[PDB]
Amino acid sequence: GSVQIVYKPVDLSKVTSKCGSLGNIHHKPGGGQVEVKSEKLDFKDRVQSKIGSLDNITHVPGGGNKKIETHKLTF
Amino acid sequence: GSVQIVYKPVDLSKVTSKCGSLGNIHHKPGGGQVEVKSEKLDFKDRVQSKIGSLDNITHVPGGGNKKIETHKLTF
Amino acid sequence: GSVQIVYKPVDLSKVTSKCGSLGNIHHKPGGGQVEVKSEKLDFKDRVQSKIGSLDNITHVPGGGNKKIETHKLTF
Amino acid sequence: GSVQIVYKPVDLSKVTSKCGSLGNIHHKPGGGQVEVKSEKLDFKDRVQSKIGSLDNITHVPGGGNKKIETHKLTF
Amino acid sequence: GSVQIVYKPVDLSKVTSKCGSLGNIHHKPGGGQVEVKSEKLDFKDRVQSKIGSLDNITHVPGGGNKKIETHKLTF
Amino acid sequence: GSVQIVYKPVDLSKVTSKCGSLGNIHHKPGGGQVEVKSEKLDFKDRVQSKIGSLDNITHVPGGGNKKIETHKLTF
Amino acid sequence: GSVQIVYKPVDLSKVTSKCGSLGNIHHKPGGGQVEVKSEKLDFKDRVQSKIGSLDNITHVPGGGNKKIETHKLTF
Amino acid sequence: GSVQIVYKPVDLSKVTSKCGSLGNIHHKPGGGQVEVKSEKLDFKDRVQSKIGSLDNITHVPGGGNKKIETHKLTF
Amino acid sequence: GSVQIVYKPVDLSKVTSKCGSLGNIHHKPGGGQVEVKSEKLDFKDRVQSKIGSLDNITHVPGGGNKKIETHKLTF
Amino acid sequence: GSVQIVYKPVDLSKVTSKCGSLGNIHHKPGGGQVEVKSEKLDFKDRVQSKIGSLDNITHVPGGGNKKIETHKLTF
Amino acid sequence: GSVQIVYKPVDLSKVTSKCGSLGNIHHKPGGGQVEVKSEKLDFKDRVQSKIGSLDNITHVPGGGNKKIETHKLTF
Amino acid sequence: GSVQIVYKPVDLSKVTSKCGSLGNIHHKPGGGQVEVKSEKLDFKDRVQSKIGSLDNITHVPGGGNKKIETHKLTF
Repeated sequence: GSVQIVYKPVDLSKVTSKCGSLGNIHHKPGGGQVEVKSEKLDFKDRVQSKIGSLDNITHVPGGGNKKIETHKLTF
Repeated sequence: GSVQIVYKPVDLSKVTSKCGSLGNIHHKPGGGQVEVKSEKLDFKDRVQSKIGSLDNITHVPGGGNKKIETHKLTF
Repeated sequence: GSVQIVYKPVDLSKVTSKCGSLGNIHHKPGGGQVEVKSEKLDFKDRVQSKIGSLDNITHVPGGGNKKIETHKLTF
Repeated sequence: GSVQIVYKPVDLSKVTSKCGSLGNIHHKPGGGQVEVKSEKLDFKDRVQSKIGSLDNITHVPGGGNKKIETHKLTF
Repeated sequence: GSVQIVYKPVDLSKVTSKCGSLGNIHHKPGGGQVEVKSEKLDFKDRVQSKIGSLDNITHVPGGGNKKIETHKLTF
Repeated sequence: GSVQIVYKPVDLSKVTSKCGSLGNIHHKPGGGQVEVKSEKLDFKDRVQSKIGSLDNITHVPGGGNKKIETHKLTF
Repeated sequence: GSVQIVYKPVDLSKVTSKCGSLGNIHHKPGGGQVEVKSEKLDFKDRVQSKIGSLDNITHVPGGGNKKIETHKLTF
Repeated sequence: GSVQIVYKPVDLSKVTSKCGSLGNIHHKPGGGQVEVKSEKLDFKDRVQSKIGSLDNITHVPGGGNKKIETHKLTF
Repeated sequence: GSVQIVYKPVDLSKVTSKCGSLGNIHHKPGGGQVEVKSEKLDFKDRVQSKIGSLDNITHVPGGGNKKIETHKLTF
Repeated sequence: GSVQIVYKPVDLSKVTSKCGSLGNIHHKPGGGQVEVKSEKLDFKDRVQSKIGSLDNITHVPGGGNKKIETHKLTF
Repeated sequence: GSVQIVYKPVDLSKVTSKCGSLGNIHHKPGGGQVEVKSEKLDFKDRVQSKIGSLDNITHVPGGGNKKIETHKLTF
Repeated sequence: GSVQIVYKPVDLSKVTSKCGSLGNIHHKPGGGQVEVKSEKLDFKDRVQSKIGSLDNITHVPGGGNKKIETHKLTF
């Protein structure tokens, strides 16, 4: 008498992660038409101002891919 | 007498995550038509201001992919 | 006498996650037509102001994919 | 006697033209769920056919911008 | 006696043309789920066919911008 | 007696033309999930077929910008 | 007993095909009698015109002859 | 007993194909009598014109002859 | 007993193909009688023209003759 | 005193003669289809006969062109 | 005193004669299709016959061109 | 005193004659398709015949061109 065994599992799967700011930004202040223009700014004590500025702030403690796998046969 | 065994599970799945700011932004203040223009700013004491500014703030814990799998055969 | 066994489950599934801000933004204050214009800002004490301004705050815990699976045969 | 003349017409206009195909289309045939599917096509003699398709062709004669202007002063 | 003349017409205009294929199309045939799928095709004599397809062709005469201007002063 | 003349027409304009194929197409045939798939194509005599395809062709006469201008002063 | 067999089908045919442009055309513009003639032609901008012309273009994939024949005797 | 067989099918045929441009054209512009003649042509910008011309082009993807024949005797 | 077989199929046919441009054209522009003649032609910018011309081009993918024949005798 | 003479008559005429039988001849008796052919003719004594025959008889005196002309100047 | 003479008549005319039969002949009797052929003719005494024949008979005196001219100047 | 003479008549004319038979002949009797062939003719005493024959007979006196010209100047 006799025995015959074949053992061969297969993994062909695929996995993706994408994280953070993935978009697009278009910013354009003051693109007008004017004949005569005049601007006068006067700032004194502990003043703060932002005029036509852009701040992009991104951080990502996230995001890993992880796998644990175990195979065994005994006879 | 005889015995015959074949063991082969298969994984062909696919997995995706996308996280955070995924949109698109268009910003354009003050793009007019004017003959005569005048702007006068006078700021004195502990003043804060924003004029035409863009702030994008993004953060992302998590957003990962995790798999655990275990196989055995015994005879 | 004899025995004959075949063992092969299969996974062909797919999974998707999309999380956060997904829209599109269009913002455009002050794009008019005027002959004569004058603007006059006068701030003394502890003023906070925003004339036209855009900010996007996005944050996203979780949003991930998790799978656990186990197979055994005993004969 | 004396004379003083000042001559200054001004143009501050804007002009735009957009021509052709600008719209939005969504088309998605046959995207179902079924256990067993079979298809059996047999086309013999001078046959014309279309299955799940879209046609886009564009001609633009027109759509330009034109201006003519004249200025005269005689003393 | 005396005379003084000042002559200064001004142009501040802007002009734009966009012509042809600018829109949005989404097309996605056959994107289903099935266990068993079979297809037999048999095309014999003077056969023309389209399956799952999209056609894009563009011609643009015109779309241009043109300006003519004349200035005269005679004393 | 005396005369003084000042002559200074000014042009500050801007002009744009864009012509042809600029829009968005998304095309994706056959993107499904299946366990068993078979296809059997049998074509004979004067057969023309398109399966899953996309065609792109562009011709542009015109789209140009043209300006003519003349100035004359006579004393 | 006895048998005698004679087998002789006969074909004496003729077959003809003529395809495309076979007809008769007479064209003869401007063939007159005149004492004095003068012609002034002045074309500026994006003009198309025709005077006294003839167009001949021919496509023929078709028009062939085909025959299939089979003979069998079994004793 | 006895047998005699005679087997002699006969083909005496003829077959013809003629394809494309076979017809008759007569063309004769301008053929007059005149004492004084003058022609003045002034063509400036993006003009196309035809005067007294003839165009001849031919494509023939087929027009062929084909025959298939089979003979069998079995005793 | 006895048997006698005679086997002799015969082919005496004829086959012809002619493809392309075979017909008759007569062309004769301008063929008059005149005492005084003048022609003045003045062409500037991106102009195309034809005067009294003839164009001839031919392509032939088809037009062949094909025969297949088989004979079998078994005793 | 003085005398000034110029003498120049001009001939630009054209003349044509065409005379007789103006065609081309096509003749084809007996081109039929028949299974079995037999025809019976019995002529004894001084018979004359014509069957399917063509006689073309043409003759042309004259038909020519003649011109006679004379010039003189005397002083 | 003085005398000035110029003498120059001119002939630019043209003359044509065509007479008789100049055409083309096609003759083809008896080109039919027949299985079995026989014809029976019995002619005995001083018989004349024509069957399917072509006679073309042409003759042409004259048809020529003649010109006579004379010039003189006497002083 | 003085005299000035110039004497120069000019001939640029042209003359054509065509007379007789100049053509092309195609003759082809008896080119048929037949399985079995026979013809029976019995002619005895002073018989004449022609069957499918071609006779072409041409003769042409004249057809020529003649010119006579004479010039003189006397002083």
